[PDB]
Amino acid sequence: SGFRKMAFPSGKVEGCMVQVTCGTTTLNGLWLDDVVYCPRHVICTSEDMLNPNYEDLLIRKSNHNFLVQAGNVQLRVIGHSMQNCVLKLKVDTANPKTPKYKFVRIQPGQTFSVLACYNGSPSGVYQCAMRPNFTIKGSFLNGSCGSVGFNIDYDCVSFCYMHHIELPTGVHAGTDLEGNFYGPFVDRQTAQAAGTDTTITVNVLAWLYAAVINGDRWFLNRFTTTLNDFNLVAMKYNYEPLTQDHVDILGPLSAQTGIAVLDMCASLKELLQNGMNGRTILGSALLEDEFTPFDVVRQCSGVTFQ
Amino acid sequence: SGFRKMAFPSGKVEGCMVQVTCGTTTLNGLWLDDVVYCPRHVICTSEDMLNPNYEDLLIRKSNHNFLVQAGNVQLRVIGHSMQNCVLKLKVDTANPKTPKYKFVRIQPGQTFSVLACYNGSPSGVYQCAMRPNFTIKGSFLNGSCGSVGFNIDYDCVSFCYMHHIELPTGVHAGTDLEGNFYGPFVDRQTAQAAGTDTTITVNVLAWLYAAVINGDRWFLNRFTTTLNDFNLVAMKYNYEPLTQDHVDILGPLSAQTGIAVLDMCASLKELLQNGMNGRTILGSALLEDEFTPFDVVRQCSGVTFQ
Ligand SMILES: *C(=N)[C@H](C[C@@H]1CCNC1=O)NC(=O)[C@@H]1Cc2ccccc2CN1C(=O)[C@@H](NC(=O)C(F)(F)F)C(C)(C)C
Ligand SMILES: *C(=N)[C@H](C[C@@H]1CCNC1=O)NC(=O)[C@@H]1Cc2ccccc2CN1C(=O)[C@@H](NC(=O)C(F)(F)F)C(C)(C)C
Ligand code: NA
Ligand code: NA
Ligand code: NA
Ligand code: NA
Repeated sequence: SGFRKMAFPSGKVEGCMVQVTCGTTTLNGLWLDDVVYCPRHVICTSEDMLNPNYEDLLIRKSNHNFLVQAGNVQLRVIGHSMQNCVLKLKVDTANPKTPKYKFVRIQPGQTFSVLACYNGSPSGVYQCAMRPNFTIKGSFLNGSCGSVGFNIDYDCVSFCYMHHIELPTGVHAGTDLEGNFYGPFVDRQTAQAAGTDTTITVNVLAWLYAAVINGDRWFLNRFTTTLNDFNLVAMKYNYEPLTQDHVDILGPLSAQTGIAVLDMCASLKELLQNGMNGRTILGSALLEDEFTPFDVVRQCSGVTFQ
Repeated sequence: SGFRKMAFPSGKVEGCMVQVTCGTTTLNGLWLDDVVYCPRHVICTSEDMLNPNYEDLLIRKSNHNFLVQAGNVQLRVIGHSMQNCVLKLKVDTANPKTPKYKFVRIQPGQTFSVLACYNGSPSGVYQCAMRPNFTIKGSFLNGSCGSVGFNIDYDCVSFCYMHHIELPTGVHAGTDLEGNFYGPFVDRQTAQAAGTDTTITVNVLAWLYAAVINGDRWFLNRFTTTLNDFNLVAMKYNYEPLTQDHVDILGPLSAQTGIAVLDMCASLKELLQNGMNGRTILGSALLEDEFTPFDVVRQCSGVTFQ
């Protein structure tokens, strides 16, 4: 029993973290085989932040302008290239702790674990979702850039996020591991801001199912609803529309609990219209939307990783 | 910016986890140097659960009754002993990934990271507090016993919890790594239950300070209060009494924010009397009490571990 915001075990990623320095700027890199991945803004100077031309800044650098440290050991940079907003530093040594891994670009509403790091050293691990507005509500301080987000599947670390910037509302923006930003954000100093966000409906539904699995039914009702009629209410409360694909993904949880998806939608509708009335669900007084259907199955079934 | 329920990086503990089997019962063990620590109830049979005599059950076992597997590798048990409610299995091989470590018995109100494990394999990591009633609100399924809770300090893993039992309210009980239960719980099938719990006041105060550090002051007021008068209100809302020791521990956070501890207590009083009025603090509609003062400093300052 119990339901927690659960991160993946971080060890396979801890062994990949390094420190990268260029000029006066130090941040984190990811060391996989003989390449070190990091945000290209490490090559920026505080003077050319408004409109840096990165191709122009990088052609002026040599391999020896980059200091890469793994633990106490310096790694010698023997090659470098830019791919979108990430720099790839080829180093003389292949990481002996390189796990089986993939690079993945996730969709909004998907969750991942973040290993917050400073000066190449892990600080902590927590679970986040990619919001519909392509920000994440992380916890990141100066020096955290290059920290990565990831999922694990059996043996395989799927890296999906590298941290680059904090927006004025204090939420966070970054790239996939190929250096493409999520959302419309850029790695320059501009007036950019998080767009209006919405609640991830399919995830709230997954979490209502977790609550039932964990022996709590108080919020259920006898009604049902149509997808169309539910989406009319969703829209009204700033919830993402629920698609038939979402309904199908919620199938296994519907089946394990005996509650049809559209019946759970009716319960959610009533919760949005009436509130919780000072009651809680899985210890929360708010409707939680940073658990996916897969996250619920994983933690209510005890899937492990090898 | 940001504030998350942040666990310690789990890698140093992942490398210590093994699987222990005795009879038909399999659960997790902790492998440090040449000893494997696990719950002694692994030696129980489903018949003798109400009132097992463990000394009597254990004298009937031999080393070869215990199967210990690390990864794919079997470790041969060459000695065994019982220490309170944990079994110590001496094995032929010293764990080469043994970190620097300590065993610590924590006080209620302290937090730790839990590495949930099944069949010797880590499943996930999350943050918990030892409640005043000496339970933890974990997330644990069949097979999770032997999973450990820990803190990390620089290089040093301080193990503080090993999981043994789930109580009828779905909260969890276990031991320090020397096998002494927290609270009055026992490893037998009896009518035991969680006592009434209280809210960890010094932690709610720490988290109000985190919220201020992160740029939110809406809940502050101009008033102050006396410790005595605050504790009268605490008692009324089922909060733990605040001691002068708690006040002193909150010193660094008071100093960084410029809000005297007793002034923050006045704010907390008003929040208890008036509620939040549909507002949130650090994303929560409830007063959070599973961050310690040290947890707040750690995550608002970015301490790392080596
Ligand atoms: C990386 N170490 C750091 C992570 C930040 C610092 C505070 N919390 C975080 O998550 N990233 C930055 O400081 C980036 C780097 C950068 C590259 C190009 C142009 C400008 C910058 C400055 N950075 C910012 O995150 C700044 N925010 C923005 O520029 C904007 F809001 F996105 F527009 C700022 C946090 C104000 C320094
Ligand atoms: C360990 N693998 C398991 C962890 C449990 C299972 C479900 N969630 C958990 O956290 N521990 C047990 O099953 C223990 C073992 C045990 C030892 C001695 C006597 C009885 C037991 C049965 N266990 C329980 O946790 C049971 N609860 C209680 O006995 C009591 F509530 F504490 F009294 C029960 C969960 C009902 C199996
Ligand atoms: Na630079
Ligand atoms: Na319903
Ligand atoms: Na047994
Ligand atoms: Na005050």
